[PDB]
Amino acid sequence: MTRYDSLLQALGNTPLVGLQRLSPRWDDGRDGPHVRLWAKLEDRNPTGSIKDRPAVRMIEQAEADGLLRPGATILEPTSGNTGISLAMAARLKGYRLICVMPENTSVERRQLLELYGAQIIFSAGGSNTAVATAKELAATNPSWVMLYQYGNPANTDSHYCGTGPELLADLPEITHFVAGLGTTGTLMGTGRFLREHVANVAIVAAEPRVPELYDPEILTARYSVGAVDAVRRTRELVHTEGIFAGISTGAVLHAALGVGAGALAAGERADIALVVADAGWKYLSTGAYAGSLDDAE
Amino acid sequence: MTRYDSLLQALGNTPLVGLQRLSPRWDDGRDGPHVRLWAKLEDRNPTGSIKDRPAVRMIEQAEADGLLRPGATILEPTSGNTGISLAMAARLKGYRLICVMPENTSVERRQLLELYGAQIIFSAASNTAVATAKELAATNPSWVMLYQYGNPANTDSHYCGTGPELLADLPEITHFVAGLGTTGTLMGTGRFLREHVANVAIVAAEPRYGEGVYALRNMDEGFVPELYDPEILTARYSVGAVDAVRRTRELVHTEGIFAGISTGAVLHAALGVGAGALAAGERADIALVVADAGWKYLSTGAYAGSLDD
Ligand SMILES: *Cc1c(COP(=O)(O)O)cnc(C)c1O
Ligand SMILES: *Cc1c(COP(=O)(O)O)cnc(C)c1O
Repeated sequence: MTRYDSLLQALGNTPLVGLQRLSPRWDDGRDGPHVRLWAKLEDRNPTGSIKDRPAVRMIEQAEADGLLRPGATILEPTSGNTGISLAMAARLKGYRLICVMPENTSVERRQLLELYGAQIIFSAGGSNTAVATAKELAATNPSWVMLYQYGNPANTDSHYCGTGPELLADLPEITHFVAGLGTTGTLMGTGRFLREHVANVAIVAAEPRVPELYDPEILTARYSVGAVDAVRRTRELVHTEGIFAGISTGAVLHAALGVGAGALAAGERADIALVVADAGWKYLSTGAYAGSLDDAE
Repeated sequence: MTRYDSLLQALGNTPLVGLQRLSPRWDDGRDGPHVRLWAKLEDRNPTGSIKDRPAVRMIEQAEADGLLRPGATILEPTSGNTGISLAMAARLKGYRLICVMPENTSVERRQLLELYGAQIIFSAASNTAVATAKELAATNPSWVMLYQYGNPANTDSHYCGTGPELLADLPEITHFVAGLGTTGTLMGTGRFLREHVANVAIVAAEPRYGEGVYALRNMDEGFVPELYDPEILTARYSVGAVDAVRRTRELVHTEGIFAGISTGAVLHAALGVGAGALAAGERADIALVVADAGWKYLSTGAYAGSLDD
């Protein structure tokens, strides 16, 4: 019933929790209708990040497209959650994973990925060269199935088929979905879903100031979020609501809170679902949660 | 379905996941019966640690005992998971939390509590922290010390949560393995399981004397926690720090589960117990607690290079 044979079954169905203290207005009142933030706690996933969804889907789809025979190696240009997600996803699914990432990459990140069983190959430039290094590696070697998070539709699909529905199920009265925009899968996937099922839903992109998965006709809005607002929001979230989200959630919160504030001001009702893509746990080391908002980090 | 008005409702019903690769024998073979490890993922709780269960319980029980009126302060001598849990739980429940901890305690720990809303008062030269929290709580009628080491609600949160959940998910359970810190988990889930499944083994993973294992306490080392009932435990597996870390590394590496170090101790116990069942040809369903995730322990360096204290 909550018994799984594999950690993989423990994927998605992440809780959606109301932020009573953070919501502009939790209860409908004399002063107007409720403006509610609901956090979709994607950290409750296997590796503790939203990406388990795309990672598993990417893999499963590769299995389906027959791209992926037993014991094959998945090659992925990533150093973070996607890598973690895939490391656990791959290994649990009988695959090996190699992450391509720049030589520059922080020991922590890679020490992490190594921990989860990923093999590492180094790129050289930034992430692009990795995505580009990984693009040549994949190509130089047939044995290696590059899943490519930034372009694999299965990424988007994982939200179209998990996050979205789960959201709609828990929050039929949703008015706003706010999620970070990296790969774009979440907003595109959960985005497309929600737009198909609830009319006038807002799909709000939190971009932390062109993804192959990006679709321009899905996002309704795009908040650009400064790193300071992100951290302060992250700080506020855990401080106020007891949820310890990673930094990207700060972005989202900020957007959600913005969107919240507009709806409050407009006396409109808002049930805003916002994604907590991941926990702060990974981000502690950054020093971001303690100290000056001044974050040279 | 899984929609919550508060984080507090997203407490417990933690997933129980089979460790098919780490299990001594996942599949029953016409030769021998299966010996399965199932990991109760307690890190899937609000603050990411089992403690959210006794934290909440302890508060609601204090609410219940009328100890704890609105905006009262919870005073707890803690600097770890229970603090975090409480910090989350108290705030959500409209209380304030002060953690009493030594002046010695790591910025990391304190900075963490601070971020969850806890107020910090420092003790001095962990034991002296208790007296101070207590002497400090026997002084303001509005400062309520929950005292995880003795508060029955702690035990009770596993008697009422962890234990039932397990049994619901693993009616075939033969073994419960958990760390022994405050003792709540083993006591509570221990008592529960003992009462509902015959022969169930409650196995304490206990750091070896000297070897610190985060979260875990050896019963001979410090104060025996007031909650501790020897009769409950079926066995105590001593576990060295190195096995705990190597086990935590194996767990993530083999099962993709990134657990805190106390889990490694538990895994080690579970695996030992598993290996005895295997060897004896006994069927084992061993549920073992993953009290928290590895995330807080990265900083420790416990997950780079295996020798390192
Ligand atoms: C991947 C990720 C995002 C952004 O999600 P995209 O789907 O890819 O748009 C945000 N936050 C965290 C923690 C992520 O891992
Ligand atoms: C508290 C804790 C334990 C032990 O729990 P008790 O209820 O004291 O038996 C084990 N592991 C971790 C990570 C803990 O925080």
